[PDB]
Amino acid sequence: AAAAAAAAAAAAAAAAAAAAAAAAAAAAAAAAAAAAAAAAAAAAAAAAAAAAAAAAAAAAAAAAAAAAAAAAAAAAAAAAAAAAAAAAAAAAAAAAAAAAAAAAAAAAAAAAAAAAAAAAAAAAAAAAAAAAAAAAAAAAAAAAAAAAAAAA
Repeated sequence: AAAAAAAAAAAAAAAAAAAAAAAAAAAAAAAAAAAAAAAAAAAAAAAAAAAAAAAAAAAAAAAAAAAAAAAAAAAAAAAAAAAAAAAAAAAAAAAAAAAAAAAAAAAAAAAAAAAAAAAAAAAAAAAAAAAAAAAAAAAAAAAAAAAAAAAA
């Protein structure tokens, strides 16, 4: 077994009607790739930042990273410059109510925040294709990146 997953004390909901989600892997290519030995740890977390890093139109852009330590592959969310941009790591993991549904939170400007959840599931020595998604309470930056991550 490898490392962390859904964690601790938060706030919840159970429903369908919601915002959309700007979504990363649109059609039939999802990221487990096993040769470089990282699947939903590194790039998934990483590139997700970019969306936020795009989210606020770049002003304070200095990128801090944070969090892993080198024994296998992981990295972390650390904020943009001088924003509230502190991004993925959160205590609150606002979790959809009925049980197995838990979506962690990529936080936002000095504000409320968005959330990013695995669409299928798989874990450590792991199985499914994962394709990732980020729930949508946020805005868009300048249409370009909105068109690389695919909306929905």
